Amino acid sequence: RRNIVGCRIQHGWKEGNGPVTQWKGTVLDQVPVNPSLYLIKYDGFDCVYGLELNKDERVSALEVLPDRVATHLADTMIGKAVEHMFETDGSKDEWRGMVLARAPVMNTWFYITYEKDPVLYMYQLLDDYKEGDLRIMPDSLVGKQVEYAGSKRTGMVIHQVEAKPSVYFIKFDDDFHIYVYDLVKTSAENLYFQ
Ligand SMILES: CC1(C)C(N)=Nc2cc(OCCCN3Cc4ccc(OCCc5cn(CC(=O)N6CCC(CCN7CCCC7)CC6)nn5)cc4C3)c(OCC3CC3)cc21
Repeated sequence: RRNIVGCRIQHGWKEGNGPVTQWKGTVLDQVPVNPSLYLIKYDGFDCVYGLELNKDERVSALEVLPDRVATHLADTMIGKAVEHMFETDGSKDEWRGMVLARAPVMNTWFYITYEKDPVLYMYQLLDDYKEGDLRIMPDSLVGKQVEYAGSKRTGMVIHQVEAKPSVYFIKFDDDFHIYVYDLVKTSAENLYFQ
């Protein structure tokens, strides 16, 4: 029943005439308002990336990898402000952020973003919670073109956060991160829509 979404993939990646690097990951989603755009979680890397696979010249040798193995309660986390600790070099540190949603295909994972890096991250937050590294704090425009200017940077609104309807995901044409914005906050004050 799977085509590309839900599959593990491998491909090469090449910027300029630089070296080709090999990447392995899991395709999380094909974006409804832009079916060319796939969201990808690369093994060992924590951000969610968007690539327009069918036209990005930097992608080479795309292949589907076989699954090596066959394929609730923590829903209460969704929408919660959190403090997420991590090991630095010894010292431990923390970023504060917001749990956005459960991740699409990798069941036990969660979308999360942070004030110090307001792009889309993905973590096994229930594990982190059990290890004492996640403190829980006490408690449309999709498909529209967006620009901000800070040269004229253009993109598209690809998702609205169900748990927090003023929060949206934006894919800018010039980058492969997924940007998260709360449209009522200062971080969004230079975004304009069409
Ligand atoms: C142990 C584990 C898992 C757990 N169980 N829980 C956690 C929790 C962690 O923290 C939670 C808070 C959020 N954290 C903190 C934090 C602090 C510093 C950070 O620094 C990043 C600086 C950096 C990184 N790059 C690389 C880069 O940009 N690339 C370009 C794009 C490339 C892919 C796309 N391409 C490929 C081809 C197609 C396009 C990849 C390379 N460049 N600069 C980042 C963070 C995130 C946690 O954090 C990580 C550890 C270091 C602190 C770990 C865990």
